Amino acid sequence: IVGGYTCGANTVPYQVSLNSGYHFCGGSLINSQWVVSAAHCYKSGIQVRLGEDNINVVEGNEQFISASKSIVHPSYNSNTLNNDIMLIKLKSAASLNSRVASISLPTSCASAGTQCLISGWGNTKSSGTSYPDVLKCLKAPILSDSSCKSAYPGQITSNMFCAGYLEGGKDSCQGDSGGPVVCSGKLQGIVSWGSGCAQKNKPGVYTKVCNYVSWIKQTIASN
Ligand SMILES: *[B@]([O])(O[C])[C]([C][C][C][C][N+])[N]C(=O)[C]([N]C(=O)[C]([C])[N]C(=O)OC([C])([C])[C])[C]([C])[C]
Ligand SMILES: [Ca+2]
Repeated sequence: IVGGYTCGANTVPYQVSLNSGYHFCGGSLINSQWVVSAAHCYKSGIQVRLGEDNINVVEGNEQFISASKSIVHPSYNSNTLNNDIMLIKLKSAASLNSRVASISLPTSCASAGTQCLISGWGNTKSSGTSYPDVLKCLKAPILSDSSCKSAYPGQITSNMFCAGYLEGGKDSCQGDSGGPVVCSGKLQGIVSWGSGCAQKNKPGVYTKVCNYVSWIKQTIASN
Protein backbone atom coordinates (compact mmCIF):
# COMPACT_ATOMS: atom_id res chain seq x y z
CA ILE A 1 0.00 0.00 0.00
CA VAL A 2 1.75 3.35 -0.87
CA GLY A 3 0.98 6.30 1.38
CA GLY A 4 -1.26 4.44 3.84
CA TYR A 5 -0.95 3.59 7.55
CA THR A 6 -0.49 0.48 9.78
CA CYS A 7 -3.93 -1.04 10.34
CA GLY A 8 -3.29 -2.41 13.74
CA ALA A 9 -3.30 -6.09 14.64
CA ASN A 10 -6.46 -7.81 13.52
CA THR A 11 -8.52 -4.71 12.90
CA VAL A 12 -9.30 -5.94 9.34
CA PRO A 13 -10.47 -9.47 10.38
CA TYR A 14 -11.56 -10.65 6.88
CA GLN A 15 -8.09 -10.08 5.30
CA VAL A 16 -6.30 -13.34 4.31
CA SER A 17 -2.73 -13.81 3.13
CA LEU A 18 -2.36 -16.47 0.36
CA ASN A 19 0.83 -18.41 0.99
CA SER A 20 2.71 -20.85 -1.29
CA GLY A 21 5.99 -20.71 0.74
CA TYR A 22 5.78 -16.89 1.02
CA HIS A 23 2.90 -14.32 0.87
CA PHE A 24 2.01 -13.85 -2.84
CA CYS A 25 -1.49 -12.17 -2.77
CA GLY A 26 -4.26 -11.16 -0.37
CA GLY A 27 -7.95 -12.18 -0.30
CA SER A 28 -11.21 -11.76 1.65
CA LEU A 29 -12.94 -14.27 3.84
CA ILE A 30 -16.64 -14.17 2.83
CA ASN A 31 -17.81 -17.17 4.95
CA SER A 32 -16.04 -19.85 7.04
CA GLN A 33 -14.98 -21.98 4.07
CA TRP A 34 -14.62 -19.57 1.13
CA VAL A 35 -12.10 -16.86 0.16
CA VAL A 36 -12.47 -14.44 -2.80
CA SER A 37 -9.21 -13.10 -4.42
CA ALA A 38 -8.02 -12.02 -7.95
CA ALA A 39 -7.93 -14.63 -10.73
CA HIS A 40 -4.43 -13.43 -11.65
CA CYS A 41 -3.42 -14.68 -8.16
CA TYR A 42 -4.18 -18.26 -9.31
CA LYS A 43 -1.68 -21.00 -8.63
CA SER A 44 -1.67 -24.59 -7.26
CA GLY A 45 -1.09 -25.39 -3.59
CA ILE A 46 -2.24 -22.31 -1.81
CA GLN A 47 -2.50 -22.30 1.94
CA VAL A 48 -4.83 -19.66 3.21
CA ARG A 49 -3.50 -17.78 6.25
CA LEU A 50 -6.15 -16.09 8.34
CA GLY A 51 -5.76 -13.85 11.46
CA GLU A 52 -2.43 -12.41 10.39
CA ASP A 53 -0.85 -9.16 11.33
CA ASN A 54 2.94 -9.70 11.01
CA ILE A 55 3.13 -12.33 8.16
CA ASN A 56 6.64 -13.34 9.41
CA VAL A 57 5.97 -13.84 13.13
CA VAL A 58 3.43 -16.30 14.64
CA GLU A 59 1.70 -14.05 17.08
CA GLY A 60 -1.16 -16.24 18.18
CA ASN A 61 -4.25 -15.33 16.17
CA GLU A 62 -3.55 -17.22 12.98
CA GLN A 63 -5.31 -20.12 11.28
CA PHE A 64 -3.38 -21.72 8.39
CA ILE A 65 -5.73 -23.87 6.24
CA SER A 66 -5.07 -25.43 2.81
CA ALA A 67 -7.26 -24.67 -0.26
CA SER A 68 -9.32 -27.72 -1.44
CA LYS A 69 -10.20 -26.14 -4.80
CA SER A 70 -9.83 -22.92 -6.75
CA ILE A 71 -12.41 -21.73 -9.22
CA VAL A 72 -11.24 -18.92 -11.54
CA HIS A 73 -14.14 -16.87 -13.11
CA PRO A 74 -15.32 -18.68 -16.36
CA SER A 75 -14.67 -15.49 -18.46
CA TYR A 76 -11.38 -14.32 -16.95
CA ASN A 77 -9.16 -12.88 -19.61
CA SER A 78 -5.58 -12.53 -18.46
CA ASN A 79 -4.76 -10.21 -21.34
CA THR A 80 -7.44 -7.61 -20.53
CA LEU A 81 -7.77 -8.52 -16.84
CA ASN A 82 -11.51 -8.40 -17.42
CA ASN A 83 -13.30 -10.53 -14.79
CA ASP A 84 -10.38 -10.81 -12.41
CA ILE A 85 -12.06 -12.73 -9.55
CA MET A 86 -11.50 -16.31 -8.22
CA LEU A 87 -13.01 -18.35 -5.38
CA ILE A 88 -10.94 -20.55 -3.05
CA LYS A 89 -12.60 -23.17 -0.83
CA LEU A 90 -10.77 -24.11 2.41
CA LYS A 91 -10.31 -27.78 3.39
CA SER A 92 -11.98 -27.23 6.78
CA ALA A 93 -14.09 -24.31 8.05
CA ALA A 94 -12.24 -21.57 9.90
CA SER A 95 -13.23 -20.69 13.55
CA LEU A 96 -14.72 -17.27 13.32
CA ASN A 97 -14.23 -14.94 16.30
CA SER A 98 -13.50 -11.13 16.66
CA ARG A 99 -10.11 -11.43 15.00
CA VAL A 100 -11.18 -13.79 12.13
CA ALA A 101 -14.49 -12.63 10.59
CA SER A 102 -16.11 -12.78 7.12
CA ILE A 103 -17.01 -9.57 5.18
CA SER A 104 -20.47 -9.01 3.64
CA LEU A 105 -21.06 -9.22 -0.10
CA PRO A 106 -22.86 -6.11 -1.48
CA THR A 107 -26.46 -5.96 -2.55
CA SER A 108 -25.91 -2.78 -4.59
CA CYS A 109 -22.91 -1.32 -6.43
CA ALA A 110 -21.28 1.61 -4.58
CA SER A 111 -21.27 5.18 -5.93
CA ALA A 112 -18.44 7.45 -6.92
CA GLY A 113 -17.55 9.54 -3.84
CA THR A 114 -17.88 6.51 -1.49
CA GLN A 115 -14.83 6.31 0.77
CA CYS A 116 -13.36 2.75 1.01
CA LEU A 117 -10.71 0.89 3.05
CA ILE A 118 -8.00 -0.91 1.05
CA SER A 119 -5.48 -3.16 2.84
CA GLY A 120 -2.53 -5.46 2.10
CA TRP A 121 1.03 -6.55 2.68
CA GLY A 122 2.28 -5.09 -0.63
CA ASN A 123 5.02 -2.69 -1.61
CA THR A 124 5.05 0.63 0.21
CA LYS A 125 7.28 2.57 -2.25
CA SER A 126 6.29 3.95 -5.65
CA SER A 127 9.90 3.80 -6.91
CA GLY A 128 11.96 0.99 -5.50
CA THR A 129 10.73 -1.63 -3.05
CA SER A 130 9.99 -2.15 0.65
CA TYR A 131 7.61 -4.87 1.60
CA PRO A 132 6.02 -4.53 5.07
CA ASP A 133 5.71 -7.32 7.52
CA VAL A 134 2.51 -5.94 9.14
CA LEU A 135 -0.79 -5.07 7.42
CA LYS A 136 -1.16 -1.63 5.89
CA CYS A 137 -4.46 0.22 5.32
CA LEU A 138 -5.47 3.12 3.04
CA LYS A 139 -8.78 5.05 2.73
CA ALA A 140 -9.52 6.08 -0.84
CA PRO A 141 -12.75 7.21 -2.64
CA ILE A 142 -14.36 5.54 -5.62
CA LEU A 143 -13.75 7.68 -8.73
CA SER A 144 -16.39 8.42 -11.34
CA ASP A 145 -16.44 6.18 -14.44
CA SER A 146 -15.45 9.21 -16.61
CA SER A 147 -12.28 9.91 -14.60
CA CYS A 148 -11.40 6.18 -14.60
CA LYS A 149 -11.99 5.83 -18.37
CA SER A 150 -10.03 9.03 -19.18
CA ALA A 151 -7.03 7.79 -17.02
CA TYR A 152 -7.05 4.45 -18.91
CA PRO A 153 -8.53 5.06 -22.43
CA GLY A 154 -9.79 1.83 -23.94
CA GLN A 155 -8.86 -0.43 -20.94
CA ILE A 156 -11.77 -0.05 -18.40
CA THR A 157 -14.67 -2.59 -18.72
CA SER A 158 -17.97 -2.52 -16.82
CA ASN A 159 -16.48 -4.94 -14.33
CA MET A 160 -13.72 -2.53 -13.25
CA PHE A 161 -13.64 0.66 -11.15
CA CYS A 162 -10.92 3.14 -10.19
CA ALA A 163 -10.45 4.14 -6.58
CA GLY A 164 -7.74 6.46 -5.39
CA TYR A 165 -6.28 9.89 -6.01
CA LEU A 166 -5.60 11.54 -9.39
CA GLU A 167 -2.72 13.41 -7.73
CA GLY A 168 -1.02 10.09 -6.84
CA GLY A 169 0.88 9.47 -3.63
CA LYS A 170 -1.58 6.88 -2.17
CA ASP A 171 -2.46 3.46 -3.78
CA SER A 172 -2.32 -0.33 -3.72
CA CYS A 173 0.84 -1.86 -5.25
CA GLN A 174 2.61 -5.22 -5.93
CA GLY A 175 1.73 -7.68 -3.22
CA ASP A 176 -1.72 -6.15 -2.64
CA SER A 177 -3.42 -8.10 -5.43
CA GLY A 178 -6.53 -10.05 -4.56
CA GLY A 179 -7.06 -7.96 -1.40
CA PRO A 180 -10.24 -6.16 -0.27
CA VAL A 181 -11.71 -2.84 -1.12
CA VAL A 182 -14.52 -2.39 1.51
CA CYS A 183 -16.95 0.59 1.38
CA SER A 184 -19.63 1.05 4.09
CA GLY A 185 -18.94 -2.47 5.42
CA LYS A 186 -19.54 -4.30 2.09
CA LEU A 187 -16.85 -5.91 -0.06
CA GLN A 188 -17.00 -3.78 -3.18
CA GLY A 189 -13.60 -4.34 -4.95
CA ILE A 190 -10.60 -6.63 -5.33
CA VAL A 191 -7.11 -5.13 -5.93
CA SER A 192 -6.37 -5.93 -9.59
CA TRP A 193 -4.00 -3.69 -11.64
CA GLY A 194 -2.88 -0.12 -12.38
CA SER A 195 -0.08 1.72 -14.18
CA GLY A 196 2.65 1.34 -11.53
CA CYS A 197 1.58 2.60 -8.08
CA ALA A 198 0.71 6.08 -6.72
CA GLN A 199 1.43 7.70 -10.10
CA LYS A 200 -0.21 11.01 -10.91
CA ASN A 201 -3.37 10.50 -12.87
CA LYS A 202 -3.00 6.72 -12.75
CA PRO A 203 -5.25 5.46 -9.93
CA GLY A 204 -5.61 1.74 -9.00
CA VAL A 205 -8.23 -0.29 -10.94
CA TYR A 206 -10.33 -2.82 -9.03
CA THR A 207 -12.59 -5.74 -9.93
CA LYS A 208 -16.23 -4.61 -9.36
CA VAL A 209 -17.59 -7.30 -6.95
CA CYS A 210 -21.33 -6.31 -7.16
CA ASN A 211 -21.34 -7.65 -10.72
CA TYR A 212 -20.33 -11.12 -9.54
CA VAL A 213 -22.64 -11.76 -6.57
CA SER A 214 -24.95 -14.24 -8.34
CA TRP A 215 -21.91 -16.17 -9.68
CA ILE A 216 -20.34 -16.19 -6.19
CA LYS A 217 -23.61 -17.35 -4.46
CA GLN A 218 -24.30 -20.03 -7.08
CA THR A 219 -20.79 -21.44 -7.06
CA ILE A 220 -20.70 -21.66 -3.19
CA ALA A 221 -24.11 -23.30 -3.19
CA SER A 222 -22.99 -26.15 -5.48
CA ASN A 223 -19.38 -26.82 -4.39
B1 LIG B 1 -0.63 -7.54 -7.72
O1 LIG B 1 -0.08 -8.55 -8.61
O2 LIG B 1 -0.04 -7.81 -6.39
C1 LIG B 1 0.45 -9.16 -6.04
C2 LIG B 1 -0.58 -6.05 -8.43
C3 LIG B 1 -1.42 -4.96 -7.72
C4 LIG B 1 -1.12 -3.66 -8.47
C5 LIG B 1 -1.88 -2.51 -7.84
C6 LIG B 1 -1.87 -1.28 -8.73
N1 LIG B 1 -2.59 -0.20 -8.10
N2 LIG B 1 -1.13 -6.22 -9.78
C7 LIG B 1 -0.36 -6.34 -10.87
O3 LIG B 1 0.88 -6.24 -10.81
C8 LIG B 1 -1.01 -6.51 -12.24
N3 LIG B 1 -0.27 -5.68 -13.17
C9 LIG B 1 -0.29 -4.35 -13.24
O4 LIG B 1 -0.97 -3.59 -12.51
C10 LIG B 1 0.61 -3.86 -14.36
C11 LIG B 1 2.00 -3.64 -13.78
N4 LIG B 1 0.13 -2.66 -14.99
C12 LIG B 1 0.39 -2.35 -16.26
O5 LIG B 1 1.08 -3.11 -16.95
O6 LIG B 1 -0.10 -1.15 -16.77
C13 LIG B 1 -0.36 -0.77 -18.14
C14 LIG B 1 1.00 -0.52 -18.85
C15 LIG B 1 -1.21 0.52 -18.28
C16 LIG B 1 -1.24 -1.86 -18.82
C17 LIG B 1 -0.91 -7.90 -12.94
C18 LIG B 1 -2.31 -8.30 -13.22
C19 LIG B 1 -0.19 -8.97 -12.18
CA1 LIG C 1 1.89 -13.89 12.00
